[PDB]
Amino acid sequence: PTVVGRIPVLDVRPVVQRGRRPAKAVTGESFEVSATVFREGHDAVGANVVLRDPRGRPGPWTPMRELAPGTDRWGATVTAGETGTWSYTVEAWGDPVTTWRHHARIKIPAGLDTDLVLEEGARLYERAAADVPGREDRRELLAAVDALRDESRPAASRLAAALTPQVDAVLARHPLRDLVTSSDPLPLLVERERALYGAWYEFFPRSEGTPHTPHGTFRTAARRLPAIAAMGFDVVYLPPIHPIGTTHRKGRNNTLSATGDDVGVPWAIGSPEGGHDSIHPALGTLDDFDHFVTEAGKLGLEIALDFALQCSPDHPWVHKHPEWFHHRPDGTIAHAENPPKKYQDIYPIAFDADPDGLATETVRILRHWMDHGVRIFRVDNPHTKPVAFWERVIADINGTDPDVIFLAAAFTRPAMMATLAQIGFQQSYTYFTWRNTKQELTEYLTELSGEAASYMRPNFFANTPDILHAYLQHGGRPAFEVRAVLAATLSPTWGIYSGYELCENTPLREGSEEYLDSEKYQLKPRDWTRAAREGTTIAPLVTRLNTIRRENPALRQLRDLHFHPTDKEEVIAYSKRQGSNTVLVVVNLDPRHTQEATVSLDMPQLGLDWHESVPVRDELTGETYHWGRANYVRLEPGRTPAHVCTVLR
Amino acid sequence: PTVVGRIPVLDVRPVVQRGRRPAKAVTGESFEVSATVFREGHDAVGANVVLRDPRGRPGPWTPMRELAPGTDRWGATVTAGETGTWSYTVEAWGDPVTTWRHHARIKIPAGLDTDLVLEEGARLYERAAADVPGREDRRELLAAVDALRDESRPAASRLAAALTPQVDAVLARHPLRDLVTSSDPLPLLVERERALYGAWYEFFPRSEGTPHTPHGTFRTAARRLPAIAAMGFDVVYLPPIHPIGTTHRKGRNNTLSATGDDVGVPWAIGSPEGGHDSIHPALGTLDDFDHFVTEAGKLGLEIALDFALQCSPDHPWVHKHPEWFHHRPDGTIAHAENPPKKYQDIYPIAFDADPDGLATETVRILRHWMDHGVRIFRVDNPHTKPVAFWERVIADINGTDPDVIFLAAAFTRPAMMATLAQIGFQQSYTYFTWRNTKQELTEYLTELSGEAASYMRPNFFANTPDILHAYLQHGGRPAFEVRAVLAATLSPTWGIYSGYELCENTPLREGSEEYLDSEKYQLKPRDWTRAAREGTTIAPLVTRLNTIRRENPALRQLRDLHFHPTDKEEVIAYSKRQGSNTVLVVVNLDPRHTQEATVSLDMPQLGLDWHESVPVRDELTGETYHWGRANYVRLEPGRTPAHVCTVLR
Ligand SMILES: OC[C@H]1O[C@H](O[C@H]2[C@H](O)[C@@H](O)[C@@H](O[C@H]3[C@H](O)[C@@H](O)[C@@H](O[C@H]4[C@H](O)[C@@H](O)[C@@H](O[C@H]5[C@H](O)[C@@H](O)[C@@H](O[C@H]6[C@H](O)[C@@H](O)[C@@H](O[C@H]7[C@H](O)[C@@H](O)[C@@H](O[C@H]8[C@H](O)[C@@H](O)[C@@H](O)O[C@@H]8CO)O[C@@H]7CO)O[C@@H]6CO)O[C@@H]5CO)O[C@@H]4CO)O[C@@H]3CO)O[C@@H]2CO)[C@H](O)[C@@H](O)[C@@H]1O
Ligand SMILES: OC[C@H]1O[C@H](O[C@H]2[C@H](O)[C@@H](O)[C@@H](O[C@H]3[C@H](O)[C@@H](O)[C@@H](O[C@H]4[C@H](O)[C@@H](O)[C@@H](O[C@H]5[C@H](O)[C@@H](O)[C@@H](O[C@H]6[C@H](O)[C@@H](O)[C@@H](O[C@H]7[C@H](O)[C@@H](O)[C@@H](O[C@H]8[C@H](O)[C@@H](O)[C@@H](O)O[C@@H]8CO)O[C@@H]7CO)O[C@@H]6CO)O[C@@H]5CO)O[C@@H]4CO)O[C@@H]3CO)O[C@@H]2CO)[C@H](O)[C@@H](O)[C@@H]1O
Ligand SMILES: OC[C@H]1O[C@H](O[C@H]2[C@H](O)[C@@H](O)[C@@H](O[C@H]3[C@H](O)[C@@H](O)[C@@H](O[C@H]4[C@H](O)[C@@H](O)[C@@H](O[C@H]5[C@H](O)[C@@H](O)[C@@H](O)O[C@@H]5CO)O[C@@H]4CO)O[C@@H]3CO)O[C@@H]2CO)[C@H](O)[C@@H](O)[C@@H]1O
Ligand SMILES: OC[C@H]1O[C@H](O[C@H]2[C@H](O)[C@@H](O)[C@@H](O[C@H]3[C@H](O)[C@@H](O)[C@@H](O[C@H]4[C@H](O)[C@@H](O)[C@@H](O[C@H]5[C@H](O)[C@@H](O)[C@@H](O)O[C@@H]5CO)O[C@@H]4CO)O[C@@H]3CO)O[C@@H]2CO)[C@H](O)[C@@H](O)[C@@H]1O
Repeated sequence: PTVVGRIPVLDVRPVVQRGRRPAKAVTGESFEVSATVFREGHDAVGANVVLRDPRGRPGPWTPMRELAPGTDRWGATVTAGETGTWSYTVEAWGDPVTTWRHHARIKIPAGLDTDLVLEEGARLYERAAADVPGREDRRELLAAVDALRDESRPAASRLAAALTPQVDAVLARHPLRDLVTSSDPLPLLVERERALYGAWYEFFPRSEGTPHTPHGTFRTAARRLPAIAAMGFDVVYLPPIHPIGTTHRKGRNNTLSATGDDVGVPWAIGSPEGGHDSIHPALGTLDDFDHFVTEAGKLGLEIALDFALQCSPDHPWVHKHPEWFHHRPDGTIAHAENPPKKYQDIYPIAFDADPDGLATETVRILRHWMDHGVRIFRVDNPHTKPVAFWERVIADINGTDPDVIFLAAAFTRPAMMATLAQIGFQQSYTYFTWRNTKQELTEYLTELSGEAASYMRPNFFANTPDILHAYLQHGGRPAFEVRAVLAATLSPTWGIYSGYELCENTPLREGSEEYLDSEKYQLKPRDWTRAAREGTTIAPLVTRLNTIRRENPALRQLRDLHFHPTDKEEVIAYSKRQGSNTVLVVVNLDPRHTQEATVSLDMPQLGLDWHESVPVRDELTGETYHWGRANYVRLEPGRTPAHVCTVLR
Repeated sequence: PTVVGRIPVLDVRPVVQRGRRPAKAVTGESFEVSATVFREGHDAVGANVVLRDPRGRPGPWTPMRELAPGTDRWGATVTAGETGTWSYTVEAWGDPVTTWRHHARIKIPAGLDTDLVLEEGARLYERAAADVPGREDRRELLAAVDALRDESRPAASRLAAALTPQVDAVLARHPLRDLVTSSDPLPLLVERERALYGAWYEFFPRSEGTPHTPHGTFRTAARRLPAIAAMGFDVVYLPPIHPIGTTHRKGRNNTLSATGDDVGVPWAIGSPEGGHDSIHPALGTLDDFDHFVTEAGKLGLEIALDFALQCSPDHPWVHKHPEWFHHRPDGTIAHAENPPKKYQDIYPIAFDADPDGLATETVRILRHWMDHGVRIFRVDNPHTKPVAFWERVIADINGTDPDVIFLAAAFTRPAMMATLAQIGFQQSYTYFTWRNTKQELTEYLTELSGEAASYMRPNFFANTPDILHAYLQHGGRPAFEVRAVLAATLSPTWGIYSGYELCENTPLREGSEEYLDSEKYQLKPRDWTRAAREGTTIAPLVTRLNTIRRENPALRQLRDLHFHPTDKEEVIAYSKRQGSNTVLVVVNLDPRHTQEATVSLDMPQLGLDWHESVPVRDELTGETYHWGRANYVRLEPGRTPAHVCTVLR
């Protein structure tokens, strides 16, 4: 054998860990398959992509084209259908017909060996007619052959009866392919839509209580579901819903000692009342939780539970499974860390005494919540448990229930982030919150929509309970408006944590990214009705952004994204496309000062002529503009954070 | 079974075609094995490279280090030994001792759990002690244990007894590795020194004739070998030495019809007198060729024959193997093309009718010349024959005779260039002659000495019989000096085509890269004795450059190469190192004007202090300067084309 085939087809992308892990897509998503294709000598090559479904059935005729001249890099867009494990192949081939046309264009006019050239022609077109399975098509070609060999017609007459648009059509569909050479198949995992596209809202059920009973239940917190659905959200992420430990319970504002009333941190999971398969008694029963899930579902909301593989000192596991913890010479267990942060209320799990026991128990727990309608898990600190443990766990869960989605909350270095996504995590948190300037956003979104999109699906939370960026702190409401526009338009999945709507931005101290009086360590009742009444919420903008995403397919995908130059540091501009839907966004990143700029659009990228003018509608205002290659914009913080425009087609 | 191991070790490099083709090296050559290595949580990792020889014998302990902070990318240098197929593997592991130290360096001056910390170290050093081979080493580790355990001593002195330089050495040589995890082995092909390092000289034997017999023989051409070996060359590249066709034979200066005594083009191989297994009858007999080869060897020169797989119309193959050519509808064979260069004197070979017979015959022809001591083949136009043909042919020949070296004369696009080298070509012609400015040289050499060094070895011909670059046309002798120093010092393999010495630079016409009165179409007698008598030759400089190369191991390798800044655009600087040998080179690229500039060196990159001084010797002159951080140079065309300095230590 030989590594290289007759016509070289090499370095097929996408590829993840050299073929050992699947590339990713979701139902309905288009992406580029590419390859290096070329041949010996000067004759033309062609190439096509053969995408195959889980039962092995090939997709449609999908020809490729060289992506830039002289590079020998070929590409074509493919689209994924039903969920499951697909494969894709690039077929490369000599294209004698393009070759002969190239020569027949020059030699026939300038006079050289004409009878010979046309007869070389007729034999190609005759070989073309055999592989063609339709009879009306086949006759269209045998007409060109007889016209090529008809020596009573002059030279340019016999030539041009082979170069009609009528014949182009047949050969564009069934071309003559020499020396078909095939790459080895690469794997593609196609998952459900929600893996890539959705809006997420995080809240603490315990905060939504009553005057007589401050600690909310599932029954009381259900009253927020209608409002969350009215904002356009699809997923509700709940922090841990299990009993909370008492030993070393943290107090308000992350203090070491709890008072009597203090509720502790949901992440300090476990007490005598139960562990990860239990409900905090103050939240209600498993029955109340089913009713919450049922109400959520009737409003089009899925529930995502936090899975945090750690324990308070009171978790049953501490006595039932001591071997799942590292003990020091004196018997004690070191509390968890993530420096310079210390988690004095919890123990980390050790995996090397009993990995099998731990995988078995973990998938048992997940299967429990899956039985009760939870098909999404937000996995806490996955980067502090082994990578292979998650690879096993996710493989096991998806083996039986491929619809389950796991989101890696991996705020960590790039290698681990990438690796977690590559071993099966459906979505990932990202560096979004720490990308605020134009350069930062452009660089990073260029990275996420590029190569990374074959293994990572980003979830852009503009805030979290642990992340209030200095941009939001210093810039106030105009800043919240900017980051929501940015989050919802740059990623097909975005989210907020309750209170973002109210522009809560008081930090614990200057230089921190923690909230003052954080909800992690206390009940936090909010006057939602008063904020609506007095207009001190951005819930309308949030609602509007989700409607725009729901109405424009371009915003429900990731990979088609392009940045257009403006002439101000503070004004950034980008576009996204999907079929006939084009969305064009311009954002002022200055939350204190009005900016005016000229956005110089890159018209070929919008599928347009440079000299063209096209109507757009700002979906944030309903106002219509006429824009082309060079457009004045004026953006005033408070009043207009951005223009979010559809191209009227 | 998980793809990912316990301690992730990922994306091991070098790698060629995803592990389906070997990376390359030569005996004595050092290169970097790298990998992405990290683990879950905050604890430290270590890693090492296990290079295995062709019998499986592992190499020495070879620990890696993180190459830049926060990247998780680790590397170490390895050195290839005897020839054959080797393998390499990266081992990654938990480094508990480093982890304990970082925790203890903090927790002991604090006072936080000191008896408990020091017992944890004692127990680690106990484990470390068990795995050590040496008696003296195990005693040193068990001493540090008792010092850690001695509760009557203060905390800082118990710890200090485990942090000594004496213990550090033991553990760096024999460390305690948790959870050892291995990459899958990658293949390395190790070839003879000559594949990477050597000086090449091309000449046409027929031009070394007599007054009474103008057409040179192998007997007369042997008398040119001593001057070639005195110039310090290692290889003699001869154009095709076979009989030459008469049908469509070309005349002088590439005209279509030859006169009665025109000698034709050597590459138009074949007459009734023989094919690629025969000697041109004007060159002598097979026996004369053996005498020639022997005379070459006696002077330390190896012979490289041109292998051009093509035919004159009079080549026996035309009638014997008709299926080895492409025939038009009238039975005529179209002459070869490489547009706009027409080759009217030859036919190209077609490969898809009888590939087995073509391969069989090609290896037979190659084996014939190998029986007569030809161990190197300069393969003409490899990019016009199928890639898989050369893969097959090279695999065949190297399977019995691994010392045979194939050099790819592929002046073509990047993707084919690279692919040829990756499928087995030991050496590759390059874009060197079209890289004349500082920006061009730096960019290209950065490319050739980085990632492509794992599959391609460059041969820098400053000229060929097809390439007289304008730099040399417009530059005169000073330009010949510049390009010779550049070629000899930037690649461990370089060469020249005869006449380069004499500063032959008249082109066929303005804007061509062909020689006037090109030696391809005529006898080109050269009065070597006269040019030496008169000094109209750079043979002294050539001798000197090769001698410098023979005495500085830095110039006999490719991959260690760094460029240092200068403030003139016309002056380029670079260093190369190998063990304790370091060669600094500064070249004036201006052939017409005298140039002065400040060379600002990158002193860390030479293994030196920023505030350091170092004695250098320009080996071109014998002069000695004292250079440091910033250095004045004055380079005068004619007198001083460059400085080629060594570092005296
Ligand atoms: O009851 C228990 C418990 O409950 C709660 O706690 C829980 C939380 O509620 C829960 O959500 C969860 O949160 C924790 C989370 O899981 C942890 O991972 C942890 O994350 C935080 C980090 O600890 C913290 O440091 C920070 O980190 C982020 C940085 O601040 C950002 O700036 C950002 O940094 C990344 C860069 O953006 C990115 O570019 C890349 O950087 C690389 C560079 O590009 C590259 O050049 C190179 O840099 C070099 C330089 O070039 C060189 O010159 C020189 O300076 O070195 C550098 C590098 O050393 O390399 C760079 C890579 O290193 O990557 C950067 C990533 O490092 O992102 C950082 C990470 O996202 O914020 C994190 C998020 O908050 O802590 C979370 C909070 O606890 O789990 C908790 C436990 O269950 C309560 O809160 C508790 O009180 C309670 O006890
Ligand atoms: O008896 C028979 C016969 O005998 C003799 O002939 C024989 C000879 O004696 C023998 O030695 C042998 O020689 C021939 C050789 O084998 C042939 O291949 C042929 O080679 C010559 C070429 O025909 C000729 O064109 C030329 O080519 C070189 C260029 O001049 C250089 O400029 C250089 O170009 C390369 C670039 O340097 C490099 O960067 C790369 O460029 C790519 C870019 O990097 C990339 O960005 C992209 O560019 C885009 C741009 O982005 C875009 O904006 C826009 O501009 O488009 C471009 C792309 O179009 O892509 C670029 C390309 O992919 O590659 C460039 C080249 O591809 O290098 C060129 C090649 O090295 O010189 C060649 C060397 O001579 O001809 C030789 C001579 O015949 O075999 C002969 C046959 O046996 C006698 O001589 C005969 O008379 C006799 O009949
Ligand atoms: O298209 C979306 C846009 O629609 C509406 O804009 C209209 C404007 O309200 C209206 O005034 C008009 O725009 C005129 C503008 O009135 C006029 O003054 C002139 O603008 C000048 C600035 O006055 C001048 O300071 C300077 O400003 C920038 C410059 O743009 C920038 O390129 C760089 O050089 O810095 C300068 C200083 O910061 O130059 C500009 C012109 O380049 O010309 C404008 C041309 O139209 O008409 C607009 C509709 O066509 C909405 O009001 C607005 O909110 C929406 O964004
Ligand atoms: O190191 C290799 C070098 O060694 C020997 O050079 C020595 C000289 O022979 C010796 O005279 C001395 O050099 C003096 C120089 O004579 C003196 O004129 C001065 O040079 C000035 C220039 O006059 C001035 O035009 C300017 O030149 C450059 C500048 O360097 C550059 O950075 C940029 O700004 O462009 C300018 C315009 O061309 O500045 C320089 C000084 O920076 O000072 C020199 C100080 O050394 O010492 C030399 C070192 O030993 C050999 O003789 C010589 O052949 C070798 O090349």
